[PDB]
Amino acid sequence: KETAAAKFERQHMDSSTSAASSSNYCNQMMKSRNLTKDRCKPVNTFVHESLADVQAVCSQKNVACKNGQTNCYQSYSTMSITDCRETGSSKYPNCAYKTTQANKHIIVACEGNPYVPVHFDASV
Repeated sequence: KETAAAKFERQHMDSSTSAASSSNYCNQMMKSRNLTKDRCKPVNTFVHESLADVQAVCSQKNVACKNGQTNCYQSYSTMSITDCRETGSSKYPNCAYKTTQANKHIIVACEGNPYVPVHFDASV
């Protein structure tokens, strides 16, 4: 029922803040966006740019995806992101995350008609 595009929006878009809210940000967002349901998702990135800006990346620099597919695109501009990485002390269901804020180029996989982000591949 949830499209691939909607799932990318749920897992990776947070336009509501310019940067990471706090040291707390990942613990809160990873649960609220339902990334801690069946396991602790080990690593996840949120993008603090408009949806339009992130969708636009599908028309930007074509690059190889990490899995070898060709449908990945790197932003020409840096973007505000937050990396969430599970701690070594993290035990499901109390999933614990290190929140790291950065400004980096993002790489997304795009699919569909219309052609939209469906997977967050990397930042660089």
